[PDB]
Amino acid sequence: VTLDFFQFKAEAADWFKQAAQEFEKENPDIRININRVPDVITFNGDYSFGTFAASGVFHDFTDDPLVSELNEGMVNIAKNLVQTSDPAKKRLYGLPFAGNASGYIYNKDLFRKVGLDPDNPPQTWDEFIAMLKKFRDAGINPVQATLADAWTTQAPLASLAGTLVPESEYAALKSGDTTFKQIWTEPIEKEIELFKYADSEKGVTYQQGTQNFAKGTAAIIPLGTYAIPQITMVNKDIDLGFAQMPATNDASKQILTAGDDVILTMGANSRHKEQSMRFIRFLMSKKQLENYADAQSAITPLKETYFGNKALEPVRPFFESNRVADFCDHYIPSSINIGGYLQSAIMSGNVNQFIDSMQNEWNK
Ligand SMILES: OC[C@H]1O[C@H](OC[C@H]2O[C@H](O[C@]3(CO)O[C@H](CO)[C@@H](O)[C@@H]3O)[C@H](O)[C@@H](O)[C@@H]2O)[C@H](O)[C@@H](O)[C@H]1O
Repeated sequence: VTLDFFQFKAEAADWFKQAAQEFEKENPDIRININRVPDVITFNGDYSFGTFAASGVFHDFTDDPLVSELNEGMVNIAKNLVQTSDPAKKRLYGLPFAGNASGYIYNKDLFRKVGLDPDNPPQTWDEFIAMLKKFRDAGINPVQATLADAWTTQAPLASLAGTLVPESEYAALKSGDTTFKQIWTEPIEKEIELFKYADSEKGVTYQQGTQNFAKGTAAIIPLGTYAIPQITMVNKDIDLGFAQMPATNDASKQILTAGDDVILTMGANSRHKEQSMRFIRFLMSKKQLENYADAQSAITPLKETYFGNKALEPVRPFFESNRVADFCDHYIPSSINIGGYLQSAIMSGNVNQFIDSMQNEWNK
């Protein structure tokens, strides 16, 4: 048989191509075509995933023997993404394959240039902003923006909201006991502040920005762990770090936004379920998982967490202490153009217009 493998992740295209070919060598009865439900699917762990899960597009993995070896936190993330109001319908419709974190990637060599300690990034908002001013004052571009790709603007919001806005607030928001004005004003104000320290053309693509950063022209790029491989492929010698973006001056209560970066699933109505499951068990072996995590600087979904790049060391404490949070935008319906509104808020500085757009679309 031939399996249709829908693979969402641009940054990992080569890894999955090679994994599939390796699987084919050992399984001559199975061919894998990488892109009528596809048989095997990778999807980002977000609202869209949850909506397709609730509609029955995906196989129900809840009882699968593979689950017991997985990080329970990541499994529950996947289950809670299901877009349903019935607690009982929060079933597992995919397997966590890799985790991420949102914050910022920084150039350790530029840290050293201005006397900052590359192993101890800023712990508070004031210290974070002083760091950017310090880079500017020293003649270094502090922040590489990538606004032409709207989704990238969601990262600093998600990072910041991770600490400022408890996930419980989204239930209060739906029931109308709170508002975007009340919960997202401070995150968006600070995201605007952040990008005032982008001293180069802000309106460039994700690829352009990752190229710029790799070539040493910016101190930080405020994206999550998923961007690391895009950077290292442009310059293998870049000395990179990854850090939590501190949203307040309460150093003791900082939280790291972190989610299921890749969920691996199967089409509920595949005609080749046995073969599909065989490929999925191959991808979910520890060996493959850690190999993937090394290639993509990701976090494995096994109970004994493996970090794929030493750049992630500064955020290890957040994971160990369970001081993490899922992305704010996982509570925002896909029909709401959050990306577009955010890119307008960042460029224009018009907070009122951003909040009202979010609130009115939500209310509807
Ligand atoms: O903060 C941005 C984003 O982070 C998380 O998703 C990471 C995901 O983002 C990018 O994938 C695309 C690129 O268009 O963005 C959507 C998800 O927002 C994906 O469907 C799409 O492939 C990266 O290119 C991926 O490598 C990466 O996995 C978070 O889950 C998102 O909600 C959002 O906040």
